[PDB]
Amino acid sequence: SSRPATARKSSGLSGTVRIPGDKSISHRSFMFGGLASGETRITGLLEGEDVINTGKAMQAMGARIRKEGDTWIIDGVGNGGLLAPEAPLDFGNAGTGCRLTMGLVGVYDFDSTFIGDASLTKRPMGRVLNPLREMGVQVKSEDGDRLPVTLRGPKTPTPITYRVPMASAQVKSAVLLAGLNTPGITTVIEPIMTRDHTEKMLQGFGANLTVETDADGVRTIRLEGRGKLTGQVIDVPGDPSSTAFPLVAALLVPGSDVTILNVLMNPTRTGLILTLQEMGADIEVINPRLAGGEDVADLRVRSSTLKGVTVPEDRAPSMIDEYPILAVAAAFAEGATVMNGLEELRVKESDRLSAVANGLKLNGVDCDEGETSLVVRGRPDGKGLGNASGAAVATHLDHRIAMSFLVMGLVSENPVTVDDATMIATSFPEFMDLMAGLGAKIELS
Ligand SMILES: O=C(O)C1=C[C@@H](OP(=O)(O)O)[C@@H](O)[C@H](O[C@@](OP(=O)(O)O)(C(=O)O)C(F)F)C1
Repeated sequence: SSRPATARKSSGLSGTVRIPGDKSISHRSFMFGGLASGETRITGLLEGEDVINTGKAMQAMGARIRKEGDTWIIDGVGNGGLLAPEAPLDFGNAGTGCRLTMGLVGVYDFDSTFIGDASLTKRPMGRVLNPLREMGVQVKSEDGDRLPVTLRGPKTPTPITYRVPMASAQVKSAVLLAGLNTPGITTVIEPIMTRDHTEKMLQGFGANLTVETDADGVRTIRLEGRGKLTGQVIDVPGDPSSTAFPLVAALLVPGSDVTILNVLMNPTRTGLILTLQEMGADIEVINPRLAGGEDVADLRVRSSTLKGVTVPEDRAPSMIDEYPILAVAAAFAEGATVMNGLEELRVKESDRLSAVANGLKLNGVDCDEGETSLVVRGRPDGKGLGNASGAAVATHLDHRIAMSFLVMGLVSENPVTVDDATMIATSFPEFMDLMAGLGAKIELS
C-alpha cells in the first residue's frame, strides 16, 4: 500500500546541506564496477532503492559488492565475464537500471529475464529492444514491448550504427553497453545531446570510446567492442535532480537562504537552473571545481520573485526530469510559463505531463495541458493555491510527482497532500530529513 504526506506553509528555509549522490552516475558505478577487471571503489554512492536494485542485478551475474566504511568496493568479472543469472533481474521502479542492463546483458549467449514494479512494467522498452534485435538479440516481451522481457543473446553479436530517434540517454547508453561485448565498432549517433555519464565513465574505465561533435551539434559516439575495462576509484557528485527540490523550495519560500553542497554541474543536467535564472532566481554558483572527473559547485539559493518564461523544446533533454518541479515554481511566478517538446514526459515513472497538470489543477493552479506541452499561469502570493479540503495529488508511483507537490505545499496558502511518499526513497531517501532540517513542515501519515 501507500502512505500520504502533507506539506504545510513554512517560514523561511535555512541551512547548508550536502545533497545525496547522483543516481545516473551511481547506477553506472555499480554496472561498470561490476563488469570491469579488478576492483572499483566508490564514494558518495546514492543508496536509494533504484541503485540498490542495480547492485543486486550485478551480484546476480557474478560481481561481488560490499560496503566498507563509507566506500562501496566492487570486484568485477572483467568485460565479457558476466554470468547467467539464476532468476529474473528485478529492477523495481528503476527505468535506468532496466534499460541499461538489457543492453549490457542482452548480448550475452544466455537467457536473462527483466521484471519490475507496476510503474516500470507499463513503460516502453521497444526503444532499447529494437536496436538489440538489430544486434542479434532474441526478444520475448509482453505486447507493446513491455516487461516482463526475456532476452537471449546470439553467439556473436552484430555491431550497429544507431541513430537514436528521441533524446534518450538511456537508449544511447543501452546500445553502448551492448557494444562492450560485441566485436567490431558500435556507433551511436545522437542528434541532440543527452546526459553523457556513460561516455565519460567508460572512457574513465579505459574503453576505446570517442565522441565527435559536428559544428551542428550532432554527436557521433564510437566504441570498440570486447576491450578491457579496468576498475576505478569513483567519487560520485551530488544529484542535480535531487538538488532541484530544496533549491526551488528556497526560491519560493519567503525568508529563505539555503546552500546545497557538492552539486553536479554537467550542463546536460542544469537546464532547470538556467531556466530559473531567466525567471529571476537568485542562485549563486560557488567554488566551481573538478571532483571525481565531473564539474561540481555549491549553490547558495535565496528567496526570489519569479516571472514566467518560454522554455524551448531544445532545452528539454538537459532538464527532462525537472519539469515537474519547474511547473510548481511557475505556479508562483508572475505571468505565464510555456514549456513545449514534452512528449518524453509521458513515458516516465508516470506520465509526468498528465500527473503534473492534474496535481496543479487539484491545487487551484490555472494551467493548460497540451499533447506535448504545458502552460502555467502563476499566483505569486500563493493565495487560493493548495487544497484546503486535503485532497491528495495522485503520484502514480512517481517519486518526482510526490516530491514536487510536497515542495508546493511549503508555499501555497493551503496545504498540499500527495497520496504516497513511499517511492521517494527510490532516489532520495534523505528527502524528509533533509527538508525538515531546513525547516520544512511535512507530516507523513
Ligand atoms: O540514463 C539515465 O540515468 C537517465 C536518463 C533519462 O531518461 P531518458 O533516457 O528516457 O531521457 C532520465 O529521464 C532518467 O531519470 C528518471 O530515471 P528512472 O526511470 O527513475 O531510472 C528519473 O529518475 O526521473 C526517469 F526516467 F524516470 C535517468
